[PDB]
Amino acid sequence: SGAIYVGNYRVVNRHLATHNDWANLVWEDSSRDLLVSSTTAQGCDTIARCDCQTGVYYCSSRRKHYPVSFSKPSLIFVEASEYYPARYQSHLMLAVGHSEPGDCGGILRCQHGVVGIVSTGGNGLVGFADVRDLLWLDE
Ligand SMILES: COc1ncccc1CC(=O)N1CCC[C@H](C(N)=O)C1
Ligand SMILES: [Zn+2]
Repeated sequence: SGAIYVGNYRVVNRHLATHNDWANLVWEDSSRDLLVSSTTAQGCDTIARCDCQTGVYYCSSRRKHYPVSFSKPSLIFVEASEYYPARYQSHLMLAVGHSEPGDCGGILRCQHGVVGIVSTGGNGLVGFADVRDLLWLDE
């Protein structure tokens, strides 16, 4: 699990969104596994506005942060699950590293800020949903 808190916005994995997230829906994209909901309290996470291909992610299944090299956001084929049938997920970045389903929501960060959140895994590859192109999260 895990979310990004910025301004009056909360960003979560779309497959993990709650009834309160859907009741205060701002934007959601199934193709991206992303959902943004509105909040009463103000968030203070910083979003990165860059094209860094290195960073650090939080892995709840090991209680560890890991440095990773990751690909640029792209259309990557994602196997079927209880949440989605087999599809291409857009704005996806892959890295060689450990992940388990419950690690979805863990933040990926560079020197500039929050890059995205864990959203896929398997075969020793972890996939992160990019958020750097969502310029509106800051206004
Ligand atoms: C980080 O997740 C994993 N890591 C290792 C093994 C397995 C996983 C689970 C995983 O990839 N997904 C399940 C939940 C929805 C996902 C999606 N965006 O379509 C796919
Ligand atoms: Zn950066």
